[PDB]
Amino acid sequence: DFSDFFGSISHSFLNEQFNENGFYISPEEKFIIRSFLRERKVGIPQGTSISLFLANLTCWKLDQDLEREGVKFSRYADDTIIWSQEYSKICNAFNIITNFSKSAGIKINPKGISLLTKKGLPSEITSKNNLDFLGYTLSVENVSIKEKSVKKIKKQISYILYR
Amino acid sequence: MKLEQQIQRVILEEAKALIKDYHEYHNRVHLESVRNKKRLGDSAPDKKIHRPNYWSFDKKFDPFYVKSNYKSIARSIANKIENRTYLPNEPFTKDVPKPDGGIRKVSIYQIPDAAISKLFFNRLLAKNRHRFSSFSYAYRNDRNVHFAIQDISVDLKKNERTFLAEFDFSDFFGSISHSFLNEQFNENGFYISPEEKFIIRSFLRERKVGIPQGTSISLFLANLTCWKLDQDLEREGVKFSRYADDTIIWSQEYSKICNAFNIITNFSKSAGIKINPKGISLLTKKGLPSEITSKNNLDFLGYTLSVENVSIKEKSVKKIKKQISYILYRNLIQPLKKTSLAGQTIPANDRDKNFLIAICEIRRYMYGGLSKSQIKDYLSGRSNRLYFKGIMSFYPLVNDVEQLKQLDGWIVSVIYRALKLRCQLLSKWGYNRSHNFPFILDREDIVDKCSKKTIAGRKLFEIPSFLLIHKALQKGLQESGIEKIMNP
Amino acid sequence: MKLEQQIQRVILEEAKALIKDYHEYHNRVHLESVRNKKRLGDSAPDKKIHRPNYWSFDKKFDPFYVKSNYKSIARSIANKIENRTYLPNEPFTKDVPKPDGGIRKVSIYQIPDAAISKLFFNRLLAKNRHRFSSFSYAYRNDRNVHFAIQDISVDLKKNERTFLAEFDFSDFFGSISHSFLNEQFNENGFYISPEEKFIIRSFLRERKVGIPQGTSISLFLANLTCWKLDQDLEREGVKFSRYADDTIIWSQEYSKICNAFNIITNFSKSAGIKINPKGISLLTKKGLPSEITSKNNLDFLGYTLSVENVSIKEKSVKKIKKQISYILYRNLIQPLKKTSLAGQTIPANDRDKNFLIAICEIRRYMYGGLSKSQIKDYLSGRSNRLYFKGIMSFYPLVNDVEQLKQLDGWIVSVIYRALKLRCQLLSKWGYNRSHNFPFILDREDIVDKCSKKTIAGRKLFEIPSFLLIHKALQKGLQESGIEKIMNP
Amino acid sequence: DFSDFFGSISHSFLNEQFNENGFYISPEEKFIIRSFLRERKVGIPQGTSISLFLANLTCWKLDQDLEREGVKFSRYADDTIIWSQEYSKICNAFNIITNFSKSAGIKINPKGISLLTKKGLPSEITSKNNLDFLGYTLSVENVSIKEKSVKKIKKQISYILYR
RNA sequence: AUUCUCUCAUAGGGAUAACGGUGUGGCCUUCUACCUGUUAGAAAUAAUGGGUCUUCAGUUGUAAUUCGUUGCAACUGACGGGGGGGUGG
RNA sequence: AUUCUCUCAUAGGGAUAACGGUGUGGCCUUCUACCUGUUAGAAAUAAUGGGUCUUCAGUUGUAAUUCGUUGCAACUGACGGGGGGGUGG
Repeated sequence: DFSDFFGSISHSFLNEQFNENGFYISPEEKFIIRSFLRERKVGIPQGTSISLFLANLTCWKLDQDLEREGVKFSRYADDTIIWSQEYSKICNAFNIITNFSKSAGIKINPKGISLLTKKGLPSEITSKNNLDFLGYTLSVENVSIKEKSVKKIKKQISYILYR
Repeated sequence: MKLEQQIQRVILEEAKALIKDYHEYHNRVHLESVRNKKRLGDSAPDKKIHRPNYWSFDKKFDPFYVKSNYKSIARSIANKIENRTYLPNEPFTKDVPKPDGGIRKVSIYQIPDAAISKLFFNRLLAKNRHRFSSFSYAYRNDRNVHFAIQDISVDLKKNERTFLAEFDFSDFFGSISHSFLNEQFNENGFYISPEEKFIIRSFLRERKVGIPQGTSISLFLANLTCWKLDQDLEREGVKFSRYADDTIIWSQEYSKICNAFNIITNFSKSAGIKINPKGISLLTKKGLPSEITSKNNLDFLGYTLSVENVSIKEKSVKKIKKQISYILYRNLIQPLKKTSLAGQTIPANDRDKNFLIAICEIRRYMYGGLSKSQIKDYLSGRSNRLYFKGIMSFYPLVNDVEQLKQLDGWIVSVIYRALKLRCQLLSKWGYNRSHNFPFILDREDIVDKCSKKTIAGRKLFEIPSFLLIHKALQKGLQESGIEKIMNP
Repeated sequence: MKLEQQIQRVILEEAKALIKDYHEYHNRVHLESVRNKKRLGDSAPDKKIHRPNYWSFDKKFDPFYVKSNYKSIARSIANKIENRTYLPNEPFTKDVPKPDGGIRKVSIYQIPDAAISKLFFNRLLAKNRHRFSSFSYAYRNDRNVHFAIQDISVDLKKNERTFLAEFDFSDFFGSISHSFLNEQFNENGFYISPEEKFIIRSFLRERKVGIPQGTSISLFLANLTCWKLDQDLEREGVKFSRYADDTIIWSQEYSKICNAFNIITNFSKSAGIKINPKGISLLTKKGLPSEITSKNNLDFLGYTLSVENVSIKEKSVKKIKKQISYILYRNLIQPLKKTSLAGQTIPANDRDKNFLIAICEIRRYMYGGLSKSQIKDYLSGRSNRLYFKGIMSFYPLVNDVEQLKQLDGWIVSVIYRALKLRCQLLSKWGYNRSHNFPFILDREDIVDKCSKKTIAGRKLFEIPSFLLIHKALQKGLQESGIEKIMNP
Repeated sequence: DFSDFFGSISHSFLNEQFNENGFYISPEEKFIIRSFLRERKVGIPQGTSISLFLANLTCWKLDQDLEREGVKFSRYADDTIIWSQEYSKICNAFNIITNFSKSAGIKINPKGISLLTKKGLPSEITSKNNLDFLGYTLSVENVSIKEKSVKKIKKQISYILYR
């Protein structure tokens, strides 16, 4: 959960990233970024036109480190899922997020670490059969709708009939 | 040495071995029918010499027919191999229900086909032994599997932690593409001659998909098929053993076992058929806890291997107890539970022949018929060789004194209880023998009394003890190794 | 089977083998002296039958004395072992200069001590074979080292990048604490009996520091001291082979080789004595470049192994050339370079007996005496067995057609040049034979003419060809494996 | 150099990749791919509208393995450059390319491997100061035009004046 | 004496000339394509004395094919280095 | 006929009653501590018919010790389960 990261990230760190990773930011664009940040005081506004760019600009080194490790990841809003085929890789990814939290001055906390396997086969570490990702129950055998989303569908159909 | 002569020799020796086994079978049946007549009197069932059913499914399943015309069979087989038209006849297949809920499909080839399989695939296994992994066995009763057990036992004792995992290759060998097999023919330095390639392809063509399991060709084809899996697991650094269609992989690191799972699936996808675990656990000391799903002791082929010792699996202990208890029941209760005791010697004069027969049957089952003087002579140095037969021979690596001590107690207790029931039944039939020798001893005296009893100058009443033969087995392992004591 | 009888059998068999070798030695010396008389006429040296020097340093180095009183020797040795006072006598030690600049200290024990060493350490090696590594050899002429070579060859062909490193364990075995060796006596599931421990400790007490090298006890003690190094390297995932005091470790990863270096460093510390590399390199295809200090081909025990092929080491090719060239020189030039050619048959009538002797000597050295018809029958299927003797038998894995083709050309050229010099020398002595058969053929005709020539119905002029016997060796490897062709 | 790989890649391997890596290939698209391949016999046509897709479909597992290792790579036409900040990673990349080569039935050969450092600092392995990448001499200090490209510019200007 | 035999035997005693091996050739027998005189013989062959090739790769035709491949032609592609000094294309 | 023998032989022909094995005991011979009658016998033993222990761990003394350990006493510490129902400490 990167919610608190974007709630309070030092704008000085954001500014340090303005000239990294080959980002092409023009002087007027830097003024507009700094103005929208000056309106705020700490953190990036979330759910806005400026959220994606500023989030990518602050987390570019985290993305590079996770890609060097070899783990695959996805950041949706203030949520980040990192998956790998190796336990060591995920542990090293945890270490990367920990280091990035320190370099940013604000911490990132897990929702934490699990193993996804076939339904029949057992597991070593705290494990679940299926992950729940954005309205999907993803399993090794199939992709289905999350039970919450199925409840929502049932609610709408049932209320249509009731009404 | 021409191929026809070689086939002749192989077919004839296989046929003669089967004939000798059947001759010994019916001779044993007769001797046992004589003893059972003495035991059950007039109620003794009559003899019934059976011949194996598959002998009639095809005449060439029959040892006697093959011996009748092994020269013609070898002639034609050699001609068919030279002309590259030989194709093995269908084997007898019986589907046996595996306890795990699966199905093991046995295949009994005909004597000519089995002989050809042995002649060629023993050669290929010998010629390519160094290319194969260490602990690869085609049967789960193979004498060499204990070497694998030893390794894991050693590792368990030494390693602070031993992660283990298990896999079922049953479906892999049930349906592996024969084209994948053929792709492996020229890899990993395997020396497979053109005629050997023809025989491999012929035995595979007889099948359609998969490798026959429990056969002379099983080990070689499995090793040839799994050579890249073995190489990847060895590059990772995990240790593994494949016995029949089961594979155990153990390591000292969790990450290594995880990567081994990944390797098995890369291999599964490349082979077109999946391999499923039975799955993964951590083995630690009994006192210490675990972070992952864990068990204290693994069960590996009749052994409960723990970080503290090697013992017999509780299923195997149950089997031992079943056999000993039925020995006593057959010789001391069943005859007295018949409608009539006619022709059955009733114990008298402080002598029970039934009890001697039972004690001797237990001694054969456990020691192999050894005297405690023989075992003690070996344990002392007086004698330099003690044959190791019986049930303990199949558990050479057990080092659990407590288990053997408990089984000693159980043997004594069951002897006492069965003797008490024999006395009770005898008294119902109207033969009071409680005061006599075999029925008067208290449990805490049986051993002692029977140790002192002597017949023909030999102490044939001594209650057999697992711990004595365990002492001898440990000494014999430290003096001769596993291979020299599991067969003389 | 009492220990005294066992020692008796072993000592007698060793003494008898040495006696048979000496008898064959002096018989060979006589036959060769007769032939050399025929070759060099009156100038021929006189025979000189030598007896090995070490036979006199102690009477028990002499096979004949040991055979004289092997019963008393066995009696006393058995009594000393039972009373645990046996101590082997000092061995004969000669320090040979290793080409790398080091010194290899060979040890020749006396026949009794060598017999005891074999009796006990062969038993220990057999009983603990599964606890040892795969490619561990005590001599650099052991027939099984080729399996290790095969492995690396396969890896080199399949891997792109095969990082290799080499290590010299010479000083490790020259001075390894015997206390460390003793610490390993109860590890890795090694089954060492108390008497075997006494014999190990006795052979070590006879020494003071280190393991004797090139002996019956070298392999076992080396495996026992390096068992943890082997386990660590196998856990890392690197593959390795120890031949004598040489260890090659190869991997497909640079990190793995570096971690292997770290392992050897740690093992050196735990043993109290250091192990030094010869060091670290990358083996790649010839065309492709490299990062780190790299070489196209490694040189491993008479083989130049490359990613593209396996060939004979240039030193070994030099040795082959030396022997062939000296065969021709001895039979065709040296006799004619003597002061007097008295008693030497001068070639005439289009027959040169010297050339026949030389061609047959080269054929024995190369083929083992085979005819090209024999080899072609094996290559065709007409004949099902071809004995593999000669120099090529020591290089069963060569697959470099170009090298063998170049050596074929070199043989023909040297035959031509030596014959031309023989003609010139003969003409100096006053015997013009240039027009005669053995001195008229042009180089580009020798083979052909010599192929057609026949004597006694057998073609004994055919110029031996490495490539024909290479075809045969490849077929025999694909039909019988390495073990079956390096010894019949 | 992937020139030989595209010159002779088994069309059966290509077809094996048709249902991997979540590729959405419709039945008629599969027919058109197979038809253009049937017109050829072995290999993918290079420099064509179908080249990029067939190359990506055929090398998808090489890309996945190289990304799991953590190396970064770019395939331009029949050339592939793989760079990393670790030597071990590049070595493992070589190993990956060859596992792919064996699985594809045709070999991929390097042009091969070097280390790029600052001009002043030395190197341990065979090294060059600047790589030449598509008309660029890329150095740790700057990006410039390749001397061949500068020669072309000079040729054109000089011939303008000469003409 | 390196043979044979005794000593509570890694050493000492005796008694006899033997013991242990090597090359050649013979029989036995393991496997060995084809063409031939000339000896036997009723075409069944045997010992003999002369000769030829025998391997690998690809292409194409054909038959099988469990789609890994396999039997047969029949065409060419290799199947006996390198170096020094002159010399022609 | 499962024996013996013929067929260009995974199949078919013939001819004879044999072939192939098992338990017990006997000799041969591999290894086997000690104490004993009673048979032989001049104390050298042999076959016989009765009996005892024979293993592991630690402590201590002693001898060797290349400092891993090893031979010998001699003291105790284990060396034949578990469960159900009552019952004493």
